[PDB]
Amino acid sequence: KSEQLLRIDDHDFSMRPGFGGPAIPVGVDVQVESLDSISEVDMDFTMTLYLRHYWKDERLSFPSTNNLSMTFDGRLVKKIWVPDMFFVHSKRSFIHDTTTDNVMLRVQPDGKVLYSLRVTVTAMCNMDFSRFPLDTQTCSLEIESYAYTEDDLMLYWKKGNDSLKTDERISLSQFLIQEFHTTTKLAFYSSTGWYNRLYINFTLRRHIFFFLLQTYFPATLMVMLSWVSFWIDRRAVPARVPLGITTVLTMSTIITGVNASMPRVSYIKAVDIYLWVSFVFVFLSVLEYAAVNYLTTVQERKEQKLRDTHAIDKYSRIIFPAAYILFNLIYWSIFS
Amino acid sequence: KSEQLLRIDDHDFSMRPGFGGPAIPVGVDVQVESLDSISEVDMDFTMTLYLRHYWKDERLSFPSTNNLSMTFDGRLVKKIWVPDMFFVHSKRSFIHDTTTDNVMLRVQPDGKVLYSLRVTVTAMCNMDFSRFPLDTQTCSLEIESYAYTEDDLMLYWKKGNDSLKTDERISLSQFLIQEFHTTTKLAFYSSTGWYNRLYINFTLRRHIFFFLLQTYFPATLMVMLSWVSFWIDRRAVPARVPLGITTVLTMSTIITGVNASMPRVSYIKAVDIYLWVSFVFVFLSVLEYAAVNYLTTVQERKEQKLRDTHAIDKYSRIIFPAAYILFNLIYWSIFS
Amino acid sequence: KSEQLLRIDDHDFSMRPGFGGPAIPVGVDVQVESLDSISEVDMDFTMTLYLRHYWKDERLSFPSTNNLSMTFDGRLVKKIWVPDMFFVHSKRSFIHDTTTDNVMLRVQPDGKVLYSLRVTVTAMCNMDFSRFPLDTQTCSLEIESYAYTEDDLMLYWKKGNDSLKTDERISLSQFLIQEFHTTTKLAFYSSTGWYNRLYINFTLRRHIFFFLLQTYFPATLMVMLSWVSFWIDRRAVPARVPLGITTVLTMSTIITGVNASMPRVSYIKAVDIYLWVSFVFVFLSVLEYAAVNYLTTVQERKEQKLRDTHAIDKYSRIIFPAAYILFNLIYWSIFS
Amino acid sequence: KSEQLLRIDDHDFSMRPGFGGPAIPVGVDVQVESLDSISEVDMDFTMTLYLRHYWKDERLSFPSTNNLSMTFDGRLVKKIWVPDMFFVHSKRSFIHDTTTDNVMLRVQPDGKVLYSLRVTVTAMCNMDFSRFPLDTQTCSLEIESYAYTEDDLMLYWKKGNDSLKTDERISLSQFLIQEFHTTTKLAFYSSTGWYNRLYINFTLRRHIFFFLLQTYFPATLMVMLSWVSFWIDRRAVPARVPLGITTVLTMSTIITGVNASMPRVSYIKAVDIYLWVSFVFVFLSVLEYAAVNYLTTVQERKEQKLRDTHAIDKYSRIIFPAAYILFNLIYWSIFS
Amino acid sequence: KSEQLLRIDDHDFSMRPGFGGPAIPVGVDVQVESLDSISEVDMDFTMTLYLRHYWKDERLSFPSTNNLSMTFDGRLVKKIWVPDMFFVHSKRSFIHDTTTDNVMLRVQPDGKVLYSLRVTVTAMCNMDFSRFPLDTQTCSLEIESYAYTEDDLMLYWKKGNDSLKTDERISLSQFLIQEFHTTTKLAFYSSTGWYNRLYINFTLRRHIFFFLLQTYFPATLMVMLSWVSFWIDRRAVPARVPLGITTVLTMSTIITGVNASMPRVSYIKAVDIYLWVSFVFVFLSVLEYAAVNYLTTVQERKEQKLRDTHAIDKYSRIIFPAAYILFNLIYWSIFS
Ligand SMILES: *[C@@H]1O[C@H](CO)[C@@H](O)[C@H](O)[C@H]1NC(C)=O
Ligand SMILES: *[C@@H]1O[C@H](CO)[C@@H](O)[C@H](O)[C@H]1NC(C)=O
Ligand SMILES: *[C@@H]1O[C@H](CO)[C@@H](O)[C@H](O)[C@H]1NC(C)=O
Ligand SMILES: *[C@@H]1O[C@H](CO)[C@@H](O)[C@H](O)[C@H]1NC(C)=O
Ligand SMILES: *[C@@H]1O[C@H](CO)[C@@H](O)[C@H](O)[C@H]1NC(C)=O
Ligand SMILES: *[C@@H]1O[C@H](CO)[C@@H](O)[C@H](O)[C@H]1NC(C)=O
Ligand SMILES: *[C@@H]1O[C@H](CO)[C@@H](O)[C@H](O)[C@H]1NC(C)=O
Ligand SMILES: *[C@@H]1O[C@H](CO)[C@@H](O)[C@H](O)[C@H]1NC(C)=O
Ligand SMILES: *[C@@H]1O[C@H](CO)[C@@H](O)[C@H](O)[C@H]1NC(C)=O
Ligand SMILES: *[C@@H]1O[C@H](CO)[C@@H](O)[C@H](O)[C@H]1NC(C)=O
Ligand SMILES: CCCCCCCCCCCC
Ligand SMILES: CCCCCCCCCCCC
Ligand SMILES: CCCCCCCCCCCC
Ligand SMILES: CCCCCCCCCCCC
Ligand SMILES: CCCCCCCCCCCC
Ligand SMILES: CCCCCCCCCC
Ligand SMILES: CP(=O)(O)C1=CCNCC1
Ligand SMILES: CP(=O)(O)C1=CCNCC1
Ligand SMILES: CP(=O)(O)C1=CCNCC1
Ligand SMILES: CP(=O)(O)C1=CCNCC1
Ligand SMILES: CP(=O)(O)C1=CCNCC1
Ligand SMILES: CCCCCCCC
Ligand SMILES: CCCCCCCC
Ligand SMILES: CCCCCCCC
Ligand SMILES: CCCCCCCC
Ligand SMILES: CCCCCCCC
Ligand SMILES: CCCCCC
Ligand SMILES: CCCCCC
Ligand SMILES: CCCCCC
Ligand SMILES: CCCCCC
Ligand SMILES: CCCCCC
Ligand SMILES: CCCCCC
Ligand SMILES: CCCCCC
Ligand SMILES: CCCCCC
Ligand SMILES: CCCCCC
Ligand SMILES: CCCCCC
Ligand SMILES: CCCCCC
Ligand SMILES: [Cl-]
Ligand SMILES: [Cl-]
Repeated sequence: KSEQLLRIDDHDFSMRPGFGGPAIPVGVDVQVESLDSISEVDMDFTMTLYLRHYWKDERLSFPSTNNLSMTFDGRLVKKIWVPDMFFVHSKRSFIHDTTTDNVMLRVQPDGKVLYSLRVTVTAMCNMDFSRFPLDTQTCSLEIESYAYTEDDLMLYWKKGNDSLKTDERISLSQFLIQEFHTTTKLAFYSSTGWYNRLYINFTLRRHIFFFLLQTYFPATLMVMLSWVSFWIDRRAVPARVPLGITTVLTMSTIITGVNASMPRVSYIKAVDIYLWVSFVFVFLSVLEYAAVNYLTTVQERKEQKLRDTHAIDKYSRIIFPAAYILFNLIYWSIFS
Repeated sequence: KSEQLLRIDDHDFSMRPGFGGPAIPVGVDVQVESLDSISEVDMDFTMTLYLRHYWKDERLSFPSTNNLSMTFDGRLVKKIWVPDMFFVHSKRSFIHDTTTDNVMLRVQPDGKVLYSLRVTVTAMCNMDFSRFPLDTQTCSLEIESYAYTEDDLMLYWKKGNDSLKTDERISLSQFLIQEFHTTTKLAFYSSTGWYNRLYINFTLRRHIFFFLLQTYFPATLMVMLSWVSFWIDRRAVPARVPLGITTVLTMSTIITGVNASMPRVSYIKAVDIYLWVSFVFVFLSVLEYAAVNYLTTVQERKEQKLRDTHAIDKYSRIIFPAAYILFNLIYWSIFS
Repeated sequence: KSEQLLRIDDHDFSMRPGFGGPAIPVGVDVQVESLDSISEVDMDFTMTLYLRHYWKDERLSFPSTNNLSMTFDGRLVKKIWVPDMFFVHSKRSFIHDTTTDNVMLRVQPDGKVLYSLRVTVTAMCNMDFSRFPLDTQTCSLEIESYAYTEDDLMLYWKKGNDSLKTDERISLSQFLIQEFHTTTKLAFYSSTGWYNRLYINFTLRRHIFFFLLQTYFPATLMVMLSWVSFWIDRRAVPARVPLGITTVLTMSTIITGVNASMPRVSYIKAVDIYLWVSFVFVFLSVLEYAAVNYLTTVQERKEQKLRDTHAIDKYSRIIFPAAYILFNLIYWSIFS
Repeated sequence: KSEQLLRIDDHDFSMRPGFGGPAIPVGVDVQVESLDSISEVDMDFTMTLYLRHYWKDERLSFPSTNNLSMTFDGRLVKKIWVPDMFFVHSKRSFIHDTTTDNVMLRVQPDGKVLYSLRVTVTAMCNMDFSRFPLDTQTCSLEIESYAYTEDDLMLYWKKGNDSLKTDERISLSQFLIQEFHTTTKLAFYSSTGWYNRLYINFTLRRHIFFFLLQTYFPATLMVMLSWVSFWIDRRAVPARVPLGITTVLTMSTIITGVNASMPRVSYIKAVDIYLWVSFVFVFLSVLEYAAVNYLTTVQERKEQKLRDTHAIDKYSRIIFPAAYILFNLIYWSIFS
Repeated sequence: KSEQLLRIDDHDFSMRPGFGGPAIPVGVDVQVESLDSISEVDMDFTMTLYLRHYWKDERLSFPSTNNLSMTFDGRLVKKIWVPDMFFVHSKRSFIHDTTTDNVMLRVQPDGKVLYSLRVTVTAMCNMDFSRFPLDTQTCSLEIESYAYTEDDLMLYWKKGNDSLKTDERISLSQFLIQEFHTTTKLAFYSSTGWYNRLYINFTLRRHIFFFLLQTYFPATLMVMLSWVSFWIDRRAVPARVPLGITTVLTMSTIITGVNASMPRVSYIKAVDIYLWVSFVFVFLSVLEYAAVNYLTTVQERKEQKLRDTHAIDKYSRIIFPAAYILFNLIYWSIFS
């Protein structure tokens, strides 16, 4: 029996190696296999990865006439001491178990141990949509010991920044992913003390041109279309009125359609500001002709009682586009 | 073996400490890690937290030449007595178990015990949407012993209002969160007796300006647009009629779009009252011109058989805006 | 050890108390904590409750110098006989287990037993939507023994109609709940015999005024709007035609929007009958003017070749509203 | 102890009864409790049922002074041999376990055994939507032994067609259910040999009148409405043009609304053919008036330079309805 | 006892057969039962299959007077050595367990073993939607040993390309499936070494004609409809203007409806290019008439102050269709 080469029953494996003395160092490496999904309303993401641990335990040393190591599956884990890592700020997680538990242990003749397992985790990520669709988001995954403070267990990245590897084909449907790197920081709990925490960081960006074409283009086109009425004969009332009211209806249907396709986040975003300013411009173009028609009727009635282009159209033809251009300059200087 | 320092087999751990005498006090602290989601149709919310217990048991005392404590994981829990807390009015819950069970026990030389675990819970919350979008909601999470009455177990907050801590970055996508605090109250069950219950309370609010801009603004603009027809020449029938009918169509599409984006709650809310009153105003503006056209035709026919602005337009130009202003004053005095 | 006060190993607990003789009576009480959700397309509902059992077993009697009882958790259940209740016509269910199994046993000195547990269940409920939105639904939850016929186990409500309690704040988002009560009935299985079955009954209703305002009001308004054309000068063709076609478009958009917001049930309901009759009325109003225009043109051409209000408008002004009123009287006398 | 009346430890229950000789016959009965749901996009359905097995085993015979049988729950199953049935072509399944495992065993004095359990299963069903909404679907559930060929285990329906019972109130929200019956057939696996397979068959149909009223009626009405323009004076251009373009807009909104309410199946169905032919008819009605207006203008210009009803309208008034009637005759002769 | 014919307690089954020498070959066969679902937003697919293993172990040989083999269920697996296969790049998986675990073991007298189990797996598949709806996708499922390198375990397809079988009725609702085949390749891990990997490959395609009819047809029809205005009398302003604005509204509603029915992928696809070019064509047709009307008014005013078809219409009647045809030729030569 291979489990008799390790004196399992001759040691108390409820205590850590080196108990009573200096803390035992534990090194960590991570390989990221895929990014599975992201939820903008609930603000979280899901990842699948391999987690590997390295440490030494003299109680597991065994004699050998060669330098070959012994390999075990997950059934040995319950018989020896292993580190208790957990994921901070996670919502749910599990260890894969088909066709059996995806866990491995390798023991060297001198007592060095490698511990490897495959896991899927869902973690929280606070997001800010104020600058949508030009926003940038930063996310992280955090690893910590549950029960051992830094006086008993010292947790560190085994090879610094070389400890993190990512799959060549990692991708998300609606985002671009960039800038993977690692950091470390100490955390304090008033209940028990100081702990080491490890971080994996990355950044997300959107495809700007899709949103420009889908949203900003039609609204600008409809605003430009509302300016055509300034060049139409003011005596053609049955042509001037329906054009304005139909332009208002078209802009309203565009805004409703755009609202239906964005994530349901109930606060003000940059694209909403652009759309509602455009709507106001279209509304004012109808008020302009109402004023023109009333003044012309008044003048004709006065002339008959006593017995060319109106100035308002001439000024509007210049004033409306200049104001829209100025608004665009200010908007794009503010929101980049 | 560390489990032989505690005389595990020398005591009956199916009975409570102090059995037969006064009740044993148990103190509780809570740390809230995140708020995961909220469901308005099903009326519930989800939270992740750390739960910690404090009590003393003389049967667990062990000799020591120093003042160091001993730490165990979840495997020891089945061998000793622990308190049986559960969450009242919950729908589902679980204890996290990656990479192992997230449970810890620490025992002092004199028998003081700390018991800590990490849990996720979904709890019910009755909501009232009568004042939407200006509504305010209050929610709570409740903790109680399953099997021990106040004569056997005395449950209390360990440090009063200092027993509750919350994460600095706790947030929800569509709500603002404020005013965390704790309370206690006694509950009675006719089957078994009186029990102590602990509460965690907080309040939720919406972003008002987003809803004002998205809903109240367009409806007011369309009502103001329907008043333009009162200043148009009454002889221009092919201009007056299509304008009114198209305004009605636009208002209908706005209301349908707004209904499509709110939570599916099937009873009358304040925003519905505002929208349908506005719709009625638009409808009456079309009836007004129908009456004007009929009366003018009657007069012309009578004059020919025998062989300026109509008064109705003049009165409507004043009466419609004043009534709308009065409705707004009453509405906003009622709904704040 | 408390489990040695009960002679656990001195009895066969695979057989029922009173084996070989008369059936053992078992009394039941229920406390309903909440109603969690309802699904109209799948026709089911979800509930959380406390289930309590009462019976006597002389094999569990123990000596005592007082009248104190002994309390155990779920670990003792596997060592003694307990009743095997299950929920008839259910789709899924589970027993809550945080922070431990929510199960309790209390044993009196003379052998009386109380058995209590907390459970969540999803149960089927056939619904009929013919009269929507004026429909009423009745639902039930059923409890039965799996393996014991009425000759071996007699199941009954412990205190009649006083055995059922409900929470003061029980509610559903889209329904009103009323009339909780209990019944019993005998059921027959050809495979094994007769069994006792217990029932919990309740009724659901909708909020009528919300549906009236959202659906019936706009359709009636559009039908009334289509009657305006009967008072407009028949010589104004470019005003009469667009009005009718735009009214048809508006009614179509209303019907599509209403269909999008109801539960996806694919058979004919009362509200569909009302909407499509209204649509037919709007269609006929356009055919009327087509006939009027053709006849007028024919008359003018005939008069020129040889070289006031048309009767159809005069009759339509009376006939259309009277027919609509008659339809409403018949509809509301049929559907209440 | 009742388990000592059966000599459990005196037999090897890892081998089948009759090992080494002829195959052991096993009879099956099924009772269907409900149909829980159906998914058209994923092509599967869910059912809850009772499964019962009958066979004889002389090793379980016990002496008795009467003819009473002994009953056990699921804990005995692990100690004896039972048949290993599984569901072919299923996606997921489970055995109900509240308040305990829903499993029963009854043993007669001579060794006859009844084995009963309650299960829920989701099974695949390939569907064809070419003739929607006039399609018919056939579904089946299949039962087979995992490890025993027909040389070792003979599986059959215990009472032929009387072995299947269904609940009196079985129903689905959007389908009608008819024609339950059973069949059997032999299946071959190249890895191990021939196996017996049992089938449960049934048929599904839709409610035709709901779909006729919701889809076919409005499209026919709009096609008939487009024919009104053929009777309007050709000199009324501002009446003829807007009518045609608005009819096109209305038909487009109807088609979009209809597409939004059907299951998302991305290939051509019969109702799509009907809708797009109707759309083409509406388009051609606008081209007709364009031609008429151009020809009239040409004639007037020619007459002035040199210095009644147009034939196209007269022919269209006859030709359009006859072609639509012919299309309807062909369509309904093809699709029933 | 059949488990005593195999000397289970006489061997260490924590080590592989042939330990210390050449690697043990393991052959694999696969039978695919169904394809359950596909998710375009999350980029994954789900499959159900049978997995079979073949190898030899002299420690399991048993004496026999015949050539009959012995069969066991899943309970024996924990007592002997078996290979540890797992699925690479998977998100979740499980082994079916109704009515018991779907696992079988067959052992020949000379020690040959067959190991069979039924499993469901969800696997990732990166997709590219640039050419939608004319895109083609390729997917794969991968199998590998967790803990044994190629020096200890040699994994191969048992019968080459004949090792893969697929069900005759395998189908997906929205895709066509073709070209199943197998491959193999060696993979390197810096942590432990070289491993053998097996692949199952297949291809997916869409139904092109459904998308052509639903999307490309209406847009082309509306572009052709906008050209009618070039043949209408330029003096009929109240006919020319509303036609153009209503055509713009119709095209906008078509684009919104089409966007609502495609998978929510936020980057530019081929069908979007076609739709927005068509929209631009419709917009330019309105600008054309604006210019014509202004120039005519200028000429009339000049002539009166001093006291036929306009050229722009004549050129547009030719230029617009030729440009649209050229765009179509380029588009369909690029996108096939
Ligand atoms: C390799 O094995 C030899 C014995 O064959 C041993 O003497 C030597 O120390 C080993 N080397 C290492 C680096 O373990
Ligand atoms: C790894 O590189 C990143 C690059 O930004 C740096 O921030 C980080 O500190 C580095 N970590 C180590 C351990 O070198
Ligand atoms: C600390 O340990 C010393 C022994 O070194 C002991 O005498 C003393 O009582 C301890 N103090 C406390 C507060 O436990
Ligand atoms: C904590 O403070 C809140 C503040 O509202 C108060 O309501 C509550 O009673 C306080 N509880 C304790 C234990 O002081
Ligand atoms: C209460 O306890 C006393 C012993 O102190 C006993 O004699 C008496 O019978 C008990 N009464 C009941 C109702 O059990
Ligand atoms: C309880 O009251 C209801 C009231 O309708 C009645 O139907 C039922 O029979 C009563 N049951 C008992 C046990 O009294
Ligand atoms: C019924 O029981 C009697 C003994 O009382 C026995 O002799 C007889 O064979 C039994 N009959 C059957 C059909 O089992
Ligand atoms: C049961 O009846 C159906 C009726 O169609 C028939 O197809 C089937 O063969 C019958 N089976 C038996 C076992 O009689
Ligand atoms: C078949 O069984 C006979 C014994 O009856 C044996 O001698 C022979 O070797 C067996 N053949 C094979 C191919 O196993
Ligand atoms: C199986 O056939 C496919 C056909 O493309 C080929 O690519 C593959 O290499 C073949 N594999 C074997 C093992 O013959
Ligand atoms: C509330 C946070 C600042 C956002 C201010 C936006 C103002 C938008 C005005 C648009 C008027 C149509
Ligand atoms: C039913 C609870 C009181 C709500 C009353 C609202 C009345 C709204 C009338 C709107 C008419 C258009
Ligand atoms: C099919 C069950 C009876 C329902 C009959 C409704 C008839 C509706 C006719 C509406 C015509 C527009
Ligand atoms: C592709 C399978 C045959 C379906 C043929 C339908 C043709 C529809 C033409 C409709 C034109 C508007
Ligand atoms: C961004 C990847 C190349 C896509 C270029 C498409 C340009 C579309 C222009 C449409 C104008 C209406
Ligand atoms: C396919 C041609 C579309 C434009 C035709 C306009 C009608 C011209 C009538 C002579
Ligand atoms: C045992 P605790 O003080 O609750 C704790 C400390 C750090 N890791 C998380 C849990
Ligand atoms: C044992 P019970 O009387 O059902 C009970 C009492 C208080 N906690 C919940 C359960
Ligand atoms: C054992 P059975 O005859 O299948 C049965 C009888 C009554 N309860 C449900 C199950
Ligand atoms: C053991 P197998 O050859 O994989 C098999 C045969 C028939 N039932 C399903 C499984
Ligand atoms: C044990 P490992 O080096 O993490 C590994 C190697 C190949 N299969 C997956 C896991
Ligand atoms: C009318 C669009 C103006 C865009 C100007 C952009 C300035 C950076
Ligand atoms: C037309 C809008 C009137 C708003 C008045 C608000 C009174 C508090
Ligand atoms: C036009 C609406 C008529 C409503 C009459 C109601 C009769 C009960
Ligand atoms: C205009 C509808 C014609 C329907 C004819 C039906 C022939 C079976
Ligand atoms: C107006 C449609 C033109 C289609 C041409 C297709 C060229 C391959
Ligand atoms: C919209 C502005 C009108 C200006 C009238 C003087
Ligand atoms: C836009 C305002 C113009 C005023 C000219 C008198
Ligand atoms: C809408 C009110 C009309 C008033 C006619 C006297
Ligand atoms: C709005 C009613 C006006 C009546 C004037 C005679
Ligand atoms: C819609 C009915 C028309 C009547 C013509 C005589
Ligand atoms: C509505 C029909 C009127 C007929 C009058 C001649
Ligand atoms: C269900 C029949 C209703 C009839 C309404 C006139
Ligand atoms: C739509 C057909 C027009 C016929 C012109 C000759
Ligand atoms: C519909 C075509 C009519 C042609 C008459 C000359
Ligand atoms: C849309 C192009 C107009 C050309 C005016 C010269
Ligand atoms: C489309 C441009 C035409 C210009 C003719 C002068
Ligand atoms: Cl006109
Ligand atoms: Cl018009």
